[PDB]
Amino acid sequence: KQFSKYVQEKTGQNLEQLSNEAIYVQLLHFVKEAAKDMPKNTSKRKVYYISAEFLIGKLLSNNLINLGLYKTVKDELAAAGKSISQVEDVELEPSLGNGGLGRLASCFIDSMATLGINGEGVGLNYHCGLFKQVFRDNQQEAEPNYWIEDDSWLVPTAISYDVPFRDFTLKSKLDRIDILGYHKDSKNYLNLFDIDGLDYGLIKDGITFDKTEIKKNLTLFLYPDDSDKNGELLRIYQQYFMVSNAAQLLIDEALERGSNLHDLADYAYVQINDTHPSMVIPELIRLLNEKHGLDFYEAVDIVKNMIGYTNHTILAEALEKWPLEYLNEVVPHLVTIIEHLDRIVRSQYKDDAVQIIDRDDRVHMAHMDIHFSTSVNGVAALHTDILKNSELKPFYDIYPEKFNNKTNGITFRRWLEFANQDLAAYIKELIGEGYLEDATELEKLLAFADDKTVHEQLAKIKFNNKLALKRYLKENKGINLDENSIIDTQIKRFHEYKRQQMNALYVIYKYLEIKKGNLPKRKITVIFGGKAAPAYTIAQDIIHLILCLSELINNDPDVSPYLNVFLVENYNVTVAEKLIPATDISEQISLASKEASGTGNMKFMLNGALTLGTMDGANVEIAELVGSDNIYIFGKDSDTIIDLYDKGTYVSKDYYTNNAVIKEAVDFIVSKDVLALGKKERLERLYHELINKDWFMTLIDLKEYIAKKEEMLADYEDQNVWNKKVIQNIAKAGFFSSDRTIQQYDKDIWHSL
Repeated sequence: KQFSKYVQEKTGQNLEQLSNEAIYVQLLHFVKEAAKDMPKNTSKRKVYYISAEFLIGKLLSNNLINLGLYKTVKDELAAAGKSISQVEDVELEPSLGNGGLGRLASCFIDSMATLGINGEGVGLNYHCGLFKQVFRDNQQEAEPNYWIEDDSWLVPTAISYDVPFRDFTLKSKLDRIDILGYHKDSKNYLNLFDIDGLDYGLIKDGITFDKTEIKKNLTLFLYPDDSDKNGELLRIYQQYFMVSNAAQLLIDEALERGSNLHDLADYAYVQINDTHPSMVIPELIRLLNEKHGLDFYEAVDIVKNMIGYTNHTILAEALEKWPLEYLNEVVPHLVTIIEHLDRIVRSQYKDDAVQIIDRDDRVHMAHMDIHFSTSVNGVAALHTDILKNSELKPFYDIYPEKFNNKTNGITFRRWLEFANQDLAAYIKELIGEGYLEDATELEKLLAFADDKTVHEQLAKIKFNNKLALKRYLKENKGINLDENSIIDTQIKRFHEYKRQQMNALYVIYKYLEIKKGNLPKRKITVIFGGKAAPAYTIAQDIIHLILCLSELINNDPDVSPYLNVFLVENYNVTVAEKLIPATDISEQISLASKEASGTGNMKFMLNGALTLGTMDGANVEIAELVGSDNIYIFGKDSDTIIDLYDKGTYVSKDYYTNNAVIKEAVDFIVSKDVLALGKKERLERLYHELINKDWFMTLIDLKEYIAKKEEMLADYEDQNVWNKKVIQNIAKAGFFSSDRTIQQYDKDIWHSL
C-alpha cells in the first residue's frame, strides 16, 4: 500500500474521500517523484531521434506499468471504491503527434528506454496538435487541441538556445518528459523545445490564425495550413527551429562528456524520422565551422558520419522539396551552406538525378540526407526494395552500402500489457513470462491452437474488452455500443486511398440486405475513427456520409437490432487503446500500392483480431507469418494497380453500371432518406466523384470486398475455428515488437550499446 500511504502524507486524507481529479494529481506527483531520482543511461555514444511529431498518448498508466506499480494502485483504488479508468480520464492526451510517423517515434523511444539505450527523442512542444475533431451537423469541424495543464508531465529545464533567422533570432525554452523503461532503474528524456510569449489570441474562429506572427505562433499547431506561401514559410521556421535546438543540444552534451568536437561521432549519432529534420545536417556543419572554428570540409566529414536517415515515403516524387527563394527568405545563412554542399556533390557525381538543387532551383532535402548520412533505411522489406530498385535507384547505384531495411514495430507495453491486461495475464498463464524479454516466444501459443478450453477464454477476454470499451464510449463519446455484436473497426486518417468510403458502401449494401429481409446471423457494429485534412473536401464528404449513415442506421427499429455504425469523435491514442483490444475485424483495406507499412495492422494482430485487407503494406508480412486461412485477403495485386495507373484505362463508371451491388450502393448516397439527413451539396458531389472520377479506385475491389466480408462474418459463427486463427495471429505477433526493431537499428546503424 505504497501509494495510499503517500496520499496520506501529502494530503492528510484517505483515498476513499478524495475526488478522481485530486487523486490524478497525486498520482502525477507520485510518479514524477519516482522518475526524478532515476539516473540516465550512460552509453558513450548518445543517439538523438528527431521527429516533427510524437504521438505519445496519455502517460499515467504506461508510466505505472513501467514502474511495476499499476496493479497495486488499481487494487488500492477499487478497495477505496474508485475506478482507475475514471482517474485515467482526468489526464489530457498530449497533443504532440498526428499519424503513424509520430506513433512510431513514441514506440521507438519507449523501446529505447526499456532496452537501456542512451537514446533520446527531440521534437516540438505543440500546444495544440493537428486539431481537435468535433462533429456538428454531420460534418467535421476543427478546434484547437489544447492539452497542457500547469501540473503536467512536462519537466521544466533552464536550457535555452538562440535560433537565427533572417529577420530575427529566437530564444528557445526546453521541457522534458520522462520516458520510462519496463522495470528499469534508469530513464530517458524526451526533449521538447518551445518558446515563451506564445499568444493563443491569434486563433480566432476554429484553427484559423495569422501564419506570419512567427514569434507568437511558432509552436501553436502541428502541420499548420499549407495552402499559401505564408503557411509554407512557417513550416520552415518550425523545421529549422527544431533542428537548431537539437544540434546545439547534442554538441553541448558532447562537450560536457569530455568531447573535443573532432571526435563528435564517438559521442553522438542522429536519426531523422523523415525529411522534416533534414536541415540538421547543414546546421551541424554551421555550428562546427563557424561557432567552434573547425575546417568546413572537416566539419562535413564529421557530420556525415553520425547522421541516419529514415524514409517512410514510397515514391521519390513525393519527397520534400523547398524553393531556394523561400529558404533564403527564412534561413539565408543556412542556404549558403546548402549551396556549398550542392557544390561538393555536383562536382563528384555526374548523375543529374541525385543533385540536391535542381534546374528549377528546388532543394531536395531528401537528396541531401542521402549524400551526407551513413544509413538510409526503409520501413518494410518490400518498401526498402522499392527504394533500391526503382524510386531511389540513382542513389542506390552510388551508395549501395547505405541502404538497409528496418521493419516497423510496436511497443508491447502499451499495446498489450496495458491495452489488454486480461490478455496479458492469460498469455503468462499459458507460456510463462519469457515473452517480455523475447516477444518471439509468443510462438509457444501455437501448442494451444486446437485447445477448446483456450478458444473459450479468448472469446471471453474479447467480450470483457468489449465491455471495457462500452463503458468508455458511453462515458466519453456519448455512444451506446452493443457488446453482443461483431465489432468491425477501421481506424485510420481519412484519405480516398484508405478507402473508408468503400467500407461505407458496404454498410449501404448490408443496410439494403436487411431492408430486403435478409438478416445477419449475428449483429454487426462497424466503427470508424480518424481525422481528415480540412482542405480535403472529398474526405470530408466521406466523413459526412458515414455520419448520415450512422444516424439513419442506428435510428431505424427495423435495422437497429442487426446493424450499428459509429464514427468515434476525435480519434487518437487513448481511443485506439480501447477500440483495438475489443475488435473482431481489423479493416486494412487501403489501395494495393499505397501502403508501405501500418502499425495499426500490427496492433490488431496482437490483440486477437483477424485481418480483412489488401495484399500490401504490413498485411504482406502478416499473411506470411500466419496462414492464408488465418487472414482474409482480397482485392487486386500491387502490380495490377500500378500497371492500371500506368495504362490509365480505369473507368469507375463501368464498375458502377455493370455491377448491381455497386450500382445500388452508390445510388443510395443521393437517395431521399440520406438527402434528408445531410447536405445536398456534399452528398451530390461525392456521388458524382465516385462515378466520374474515383481516382483511388473505390469501385474496383468493392464487389469482392463485400463478398469477402460476408464470408468472414459467417466464419465468425463457429467460435472454435475462428479463435483457432486468432491464436495463429497472436502467436506470430512477436515479430512486430518495437524492441526487436530498435535492436536492429542499434546493431546495424547506431552502435550505441
